[PDB]
Amino acid sequence: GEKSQAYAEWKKALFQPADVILDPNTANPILLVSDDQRSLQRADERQNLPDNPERFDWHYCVLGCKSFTSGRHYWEVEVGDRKEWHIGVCQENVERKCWVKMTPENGFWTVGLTDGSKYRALSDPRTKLTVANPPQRVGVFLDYETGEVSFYNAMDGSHIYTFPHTFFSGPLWPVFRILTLEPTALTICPA
Repeated sequence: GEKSQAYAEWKKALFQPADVILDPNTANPILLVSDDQRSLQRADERQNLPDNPERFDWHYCVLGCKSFTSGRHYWEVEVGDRKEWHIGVCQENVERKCWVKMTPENGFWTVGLTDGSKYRALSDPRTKLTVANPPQRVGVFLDYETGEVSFYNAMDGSHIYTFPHTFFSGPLWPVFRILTLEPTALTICPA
């Protein structure tokens, strides 16, 4: 209650609430972006889509519709009871076609879940997270100037992970990744 309230007030003191919608033109051909562009699901197989340059052809990734070149931004994602997901930010210049490892070195700052219970930061090497209360809703917090990407349990204000401070190159995009075919979608919370 107090921890929720402190979490709400910290977001207001410091971070601009981003209104994030998914760009279907970036989505891997196995992903479905909802008609309202807030939700993501996976298909049984690749659907037939143009291989336009911005689309992720290998990684099961999709980007937001707007980038960040400066400032403090947050958005929250309802991951619900999904067994698998990764979210965060990536540089505009990430490899979209060939495989690259999703690491900060390759322009990806993401954390997530595998096999229902394995929380990880996709640092290199990967960081094993210990999470006492598994989140249904995750806040993604960006500070462009200080090279800061951090993640919170948006329901109880508990911290999940902060990447080492870095230097970003060029615009950052919200990025979302699902590998599994399971009943719960990934849904962005509007601003």
